[PDB]
Amino acid sequence: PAAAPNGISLPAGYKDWKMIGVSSRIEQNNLRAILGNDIAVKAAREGRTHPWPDGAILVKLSWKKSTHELFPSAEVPGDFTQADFMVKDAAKYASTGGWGYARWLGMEQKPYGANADFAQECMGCHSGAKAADYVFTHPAKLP
Amino acid sequence: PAAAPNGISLPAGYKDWKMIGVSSRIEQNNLRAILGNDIAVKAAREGRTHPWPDGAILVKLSWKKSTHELFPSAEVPGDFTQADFMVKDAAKYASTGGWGYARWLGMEQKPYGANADFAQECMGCHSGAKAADYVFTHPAKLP
Ligand code: HEC
Ligand code: HEC
Repeated sequence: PAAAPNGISLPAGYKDWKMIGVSSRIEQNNLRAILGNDIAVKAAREGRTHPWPDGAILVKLSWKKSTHELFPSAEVPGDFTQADFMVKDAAKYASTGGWGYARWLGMEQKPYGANADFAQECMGCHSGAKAADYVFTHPAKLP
Repeated sequence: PAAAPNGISLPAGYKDWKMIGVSSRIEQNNLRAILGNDIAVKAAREGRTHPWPDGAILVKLSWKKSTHELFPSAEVPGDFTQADFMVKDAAKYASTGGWGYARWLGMEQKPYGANADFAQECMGCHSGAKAADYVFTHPAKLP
């Protein structure tokens, strides 16, 4: 796939990354999985998030909600909508809270954003999570 | 952790397994992640699910739904409730449709079931998916 408008390349093999958590957004009618590279997953599990370490990459994968034919009360993934990424580099991405933001749309992997300044949209909401280093997700608890 | 009543041991390192899908069960008020070992993940991605191959292991992880303090419309994991497993061995588990079923409850990982016949409960529902080799989950679509 083409790079994002700010120059960020799509991380190869993100579909093999370990699970950090899951979510459902009522207003978007979607289901989401949150995965990370090994630096991200080690930080998540030890609570090294004030701040997240350089080299951590988070991905969020979104699907439209659909219902299971044999069990209609189970909400399950339908069409794939987007892959959203945050790349930690405190020096390189100082103007956007130390994070490099990027999104690719659909099974076609089309890069999102009108121009190289697109990540200001992402900051509009993610600045609300400034006390948690711009990340909303609380890693899911496991034994 | 202690073994299940049918003698199945808790699969070690399941939290490091690759993602097959996600779900939300309305009547249970939860969120779930579906992971698998590398035998199951190969079979899922290649469509080799008639039947699933011997050695495939599927896990479902469940959390109570909670809402994000900074974004109330985001439904997110709360307390960890259970880990559910299905281990494919067509010969060994021929009496339960070719799958070895087991559940461990909570952060303490307490084995579920009154006695060695507990998996007949699981079969009561999972026999509804008998045409799909007793598995409801459709692997989530990714590029
Ligand atoms: C989840 C997200 C993630 C995971 C990291 C995190 O902060 O939890 C990424 C990589 C990402 N987003 Fe953002 N996003 C928002 C909220 C509330 C959540 C948590 C709940 C859930 O699982 O859905 C997010 C909020 C918003 C938002 C407010 C309307 C906007 C405009 C955005 N996000 C925008 C972006 C991006 C701009 C292209 C981008 C690359 C994001 N998010 C990455
Ligand atoms: C999901 C499940 C999985 C993953 C494999 C699959 O079939 O998709 C495992 C390892 C497992 N269960 Fe079962 N379960 C049910 C349904 C509808 C789904 C798909 C939707 C979702 O993601 O939630 C399941 C249904 C039922 C059910 C009907 C009320 C019962 C009684 C059970 N499941 C019982 C069990 C087990 C008995 C202890 C067990 C080990 C299960 N499920 C494993």
